Amino acid sequence: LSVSIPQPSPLRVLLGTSLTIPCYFIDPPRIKWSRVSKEKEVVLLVATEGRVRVNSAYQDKVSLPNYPAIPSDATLEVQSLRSNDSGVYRCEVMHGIEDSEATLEVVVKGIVFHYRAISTRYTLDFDRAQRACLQNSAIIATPEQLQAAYEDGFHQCDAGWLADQTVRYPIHTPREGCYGDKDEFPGVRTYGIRDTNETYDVYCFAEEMEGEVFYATSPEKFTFQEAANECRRLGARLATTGQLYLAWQAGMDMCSAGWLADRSVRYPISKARPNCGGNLLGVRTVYVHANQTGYPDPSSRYDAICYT
Ligand SMILES: *[C@@H]1O[C@H](CO)[C@@H](O)[C@H](O)[C@H]1NC(C)=O
Ligand SMILES: *[C@@H]1O[C@H](CO)[C@@H](O)[C@H](O)[C@H]1NC(C)=O
Ligand SMILES: *[C@@H]1O[C@H](CO)[C@@H](O)[C@H](O)[C@H]1NC(C)=O
Repeated sequence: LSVSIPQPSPLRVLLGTSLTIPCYFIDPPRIKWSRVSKEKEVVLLVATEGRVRVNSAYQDKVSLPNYPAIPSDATLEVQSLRSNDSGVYRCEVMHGIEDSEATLEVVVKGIVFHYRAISTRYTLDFDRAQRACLQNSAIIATPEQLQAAYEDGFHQCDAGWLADQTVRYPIHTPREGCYGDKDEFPGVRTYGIRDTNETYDVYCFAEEMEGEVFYATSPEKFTFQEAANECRRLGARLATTGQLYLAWQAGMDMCSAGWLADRSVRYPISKARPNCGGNLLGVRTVYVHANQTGYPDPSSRYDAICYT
């Protein structure tokens, strides 16, 4: 029997959107969809004789849309794409003693990050929240993107605007003053549709980044103006928050503090990368505190985080 996935290998899809992997087989039967992510492989579903049995974790998430209406079409559909769903998907068709397989890499692009232009909380109406997202090399995040970010581990007890004019915030362990509409249950708390002129923070979605982000330093660091002038001296400019988080997502160790474009300094952190300046290999991390952001005096001395 023959199996084919007619799609170029680096299949790129956005965060929170859907995914369709075409898989067609010829049998001169049982279908299995699995996914290898780094070192872990997860069986997504197994179909046979018209019935599909789906992984419990991927319930209402993966499906075979054209099966069994077209019994020779093992096309897979994956909904609500979190950045975890990246990896190499395997479509394997087996009959009796024969079996064939095909693979396809999926790269879920984009990252959802918080923005608050100054240390003052909740200062952006809907329009100016969108403007802040635009000025930080991003768009205003859709609620699906924020849901995927929460499913990936994002948590911040700060209400922020979204694309659908709603104001939400994700939380895994409910805290005092952070329960919202989910009681003491985890989830993405929402305030519903709000008036276009209510002030909150913003949740932005940074999709892609064509240039590169790097640290420009000096023996005495830089004041903010010196950092901007150092970036401009190298034919570059101070990286925005979206560019910073896109570089940090791509694997660049941006944990060290440095001047960003908006006179702010962020310390990106996660459960996988909780340390800075090194790593503690004999220790695993379960919980990690929310991302920290300082709005230092313009005279403070840091590295420059330039983008080119
Ligand atoms: C920090 O922000 C990044 C990007 O917004 C996110 O992926 C990460 O989960 C955040 N960390 C925490 C602990 O919320
Ligand atoms: C990613 O997905 C795998 C398989 O579903 C799961 O075991 C793992 O905990 C997830 N990790 C993150 C960081 O989302
Ligand atoms: C916002 O707009 C509404 C209706 O357009 C108006 O009544 C209200 O005064 C405005 N400001 C605030 C803070 O709600």
